[PDB]
Amino acid sequence: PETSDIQTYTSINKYEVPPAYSRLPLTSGRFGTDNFDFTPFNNTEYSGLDPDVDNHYTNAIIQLYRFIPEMFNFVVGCLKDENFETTLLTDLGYLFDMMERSHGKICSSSNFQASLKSLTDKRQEEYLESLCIRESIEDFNSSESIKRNMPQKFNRFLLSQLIKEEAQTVNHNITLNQCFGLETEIRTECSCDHYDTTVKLLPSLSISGINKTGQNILPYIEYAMKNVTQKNSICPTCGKTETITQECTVKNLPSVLSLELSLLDTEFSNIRSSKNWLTSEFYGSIIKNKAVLRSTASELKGTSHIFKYELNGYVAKITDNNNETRLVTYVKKYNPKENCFKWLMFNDYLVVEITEEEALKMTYPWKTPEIIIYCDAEELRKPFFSVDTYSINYDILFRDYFANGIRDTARREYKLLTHDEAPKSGTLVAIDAEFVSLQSELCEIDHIRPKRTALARISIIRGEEGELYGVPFVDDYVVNTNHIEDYLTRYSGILPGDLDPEKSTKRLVRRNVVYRKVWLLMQLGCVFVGHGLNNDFKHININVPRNQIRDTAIYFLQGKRYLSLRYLAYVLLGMNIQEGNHDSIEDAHTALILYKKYLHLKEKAIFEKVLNSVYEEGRAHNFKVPE
Ligand SMILES: [Mg+2]
Repeated sequence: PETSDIQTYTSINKYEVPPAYSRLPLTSGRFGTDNFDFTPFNNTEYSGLDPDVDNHYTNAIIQLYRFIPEMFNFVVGCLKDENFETTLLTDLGYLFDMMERSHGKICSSSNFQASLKSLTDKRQEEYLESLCIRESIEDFNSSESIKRNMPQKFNRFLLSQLIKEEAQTVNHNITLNQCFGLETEIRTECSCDHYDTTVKLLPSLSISGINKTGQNILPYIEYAMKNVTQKNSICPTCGKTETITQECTVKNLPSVLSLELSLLDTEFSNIRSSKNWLTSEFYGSIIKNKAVLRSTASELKGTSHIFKYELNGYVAKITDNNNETRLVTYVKKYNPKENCFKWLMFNDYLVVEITEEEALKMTYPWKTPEIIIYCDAEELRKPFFSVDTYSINYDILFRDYFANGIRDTARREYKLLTHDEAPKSGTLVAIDAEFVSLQSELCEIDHIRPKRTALARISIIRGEEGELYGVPFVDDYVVNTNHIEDYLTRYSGILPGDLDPEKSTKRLVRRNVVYRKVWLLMQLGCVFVGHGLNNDFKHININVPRNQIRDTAIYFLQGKRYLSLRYLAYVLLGMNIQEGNHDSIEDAHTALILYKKYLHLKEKAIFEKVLNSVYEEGRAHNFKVPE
């Protein structure tokens, strides 16, 4: 894709949609055929997102929130404490963390999305409508993908839910609620003599867009801050026709302004007609009982604490020449060393460094701003902190946490960690995870994506030479309520006693206790051994650096043909997978054994010959296992 490079983000004519904004080719799991490469798309150290998700919208938005310093630092900062019950918050945490430490390596938003769907479906007020209006937007099935004006609703909902969960952390922070918090006094005047004051702290600000009898974005924001409207809705208390007047007034200027554009197509045409509509930088002040915004501080000097806002980023909708539609995120990040900003454009797994001129241009007929994030100038230059700067709670590794505690069909006795064998950097463990299926792809055009799998069980055993060497310390079955298409019992080894009503075993919740276990281990620096680990991690939705793998599949790989650890065992040991399917601890154990064996054969410097031997013998024998 080089002739016209896929990363070309500019065209000669304004009507032509650049390759960078185009419909990217469908990604798939490492195939098979064939294995997909993301290196042509992303040349930055900033990770893109796997478009293989149902929500469709969120990816862009996710990126938009990834580069808000306060947002990022707080959300990833909450990970140090357990916070199991706050699903969306913590999942957004793990996701942010992963995107940060992947450093350009492709990331998936599958777990966060699964949490979102699990929440929105976790029902049988007026918010319920805003909840169930997402499943109509989720799981596609609605002609062309994007219908106005859902992303704004996604913004409002996400911020709201994150605030609600923020209220119920272990420290009950108001950080996000104080950051996005617009103290909005909305007053309803039933009559001139007598009026009515509702007060709401709103995380985002809706923008229309009517009259305002220069023509850039600032007076829009100003109008949305302080406006007088009338409503047509008749009050039922009389049954008569009631036209009420209502004034909405924003009182404060928070560190982050989240703006949701709800304009007409004609108004968008008026924006594209204008130039520099999206103001890169402005100054605001609270005068009287109104917020006033001007481009420079000299257009109005003001009195008290004049605030400076600079464009952090924005999510925009692109409608291609095909009339297909998709979301794309422009975002800005600060380089303090050179005292200058650099711009990034995110289109799923395509990430490109762009000029500010191109990032601010709104004149393109194929481009339409949807969500806009402004940030306090000083807060925007704060460094993005990592959770590694905090002391973290690893206590979940040393105790039991599950519902409910019936504990039947316990499997082989795994004993827990003690602080004498506390796992620090360099320590090694064996791991195997088994999944179940829930859905199955679509055909889409023939005269559209393989999905979906769900984590069912995960087993981690010790790898350090001790009394309990090779003895499991983790063997958890995952909490999953949703329907299971196929259990893959012959491949997975489920009972299936997966259901919480049918306690069955040590069923444990992946929100995100097991995920927190793995993430803590990886964050500590534990290297993981096993067979076929990449796919496992893709289904756990976690990314481990390759210097902690240690994958027998890769080592014993020859001629690009991946062999079953059943075959490897059977040839080099007693066949355990044949009798009897199926157990994760068994696969992990034999994988550990295989790694140690590989270490032996490597130390003796004879293993290339035994590789060419097991393959000569195999290729000749065509991989048949006696039984
Ligand atoms: Mg396995």
